[PDB]
Amino acid sequence: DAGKSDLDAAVEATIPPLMKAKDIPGMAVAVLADGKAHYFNYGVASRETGQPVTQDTLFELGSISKTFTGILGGYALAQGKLSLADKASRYQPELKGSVFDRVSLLQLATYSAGGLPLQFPDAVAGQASMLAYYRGWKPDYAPGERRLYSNPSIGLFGHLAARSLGQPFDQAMERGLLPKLGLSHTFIHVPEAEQSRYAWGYAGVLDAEAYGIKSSAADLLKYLAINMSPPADPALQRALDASHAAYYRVGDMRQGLGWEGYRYPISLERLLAGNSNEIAFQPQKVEWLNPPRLAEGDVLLNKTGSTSGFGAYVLFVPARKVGIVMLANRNYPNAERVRAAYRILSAVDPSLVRR
Ligand SMILES: [Cl-]
Repeated sequence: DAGKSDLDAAVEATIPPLMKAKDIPGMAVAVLADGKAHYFNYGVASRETGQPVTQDTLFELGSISKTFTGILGGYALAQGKLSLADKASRYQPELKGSVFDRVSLLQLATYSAGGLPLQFPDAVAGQASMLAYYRGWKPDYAPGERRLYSNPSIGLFGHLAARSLGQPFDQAMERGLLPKLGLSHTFIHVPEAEQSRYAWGYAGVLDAEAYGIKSSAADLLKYLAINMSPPADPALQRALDASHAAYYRVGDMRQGLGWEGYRYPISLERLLAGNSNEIAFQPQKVEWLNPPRLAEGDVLLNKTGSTSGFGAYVLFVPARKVGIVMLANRNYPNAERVRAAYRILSAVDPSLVRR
């Protein structure tokens, strides 16, 4: 009962002040701890209608979509349909003859192919211009030398993973992986029957792979629970493990497939640094791990996600069986997401305040 009281106080001390400071219209917060889900809902899904936020309200997840894409790539790996060390052009003949004869799937997944940019140039408006862009791309760095956070990079990874499974990505995701995970309120395209619970935001080549998932706080908390306590299917267990593994380090940050991890307990300063614009928008030197590490020691895994009108954050700590979901319909600074989540996590885990 002491832990639940602490959790309640931490949410009350963090979320209302954040929403007031940043004029956030609505937030759904969900915390998993001690085997119980706790939901904290604030404000409105729409300023125009006054519809209240609930744990079933759908929000845009932005780049948290990249963690789903990483698990899909892990699933193709688990089924022997791809290998992370394979060259990208092996999975798309139209890429043969380009630099992607020399870039690995692992490099695409981890934004380290050689300087693929944050977003596609506007010259890319569909499949044919997308292929022409990749075929004509000239790297700024040798493969594996620098991390530059990139939608074209992990987007191509997800596209090729879907090809290895014999399906368009949207089909492999919405009609393959999400049903296998049991997520019935997680979507690339929000169906007509759920539009009434779809929040409004306040301020698309490979968009599904890179930023297109929508979900509720309840479904995303179930997703975190699945990431910590995997379902029975062995291919899914291996897919989840592959997405969580550490392939390289950037300082304290451990790059997975979509997921980003930290040895735990971790200080707030290091978690802020790892989620900073500096690390996102500048090329970073990395230290590759051989082999990749699925850590025995404690790890915290997280991901920020944003769109024009939405701001989301998730984190979980498998050893503690704690997950935190924060979904908002305004794109407010990532550092404030991390700070709030850290205060909530500190109230649930005494090993953290003790530092
Ligand atoms: Cl949609």
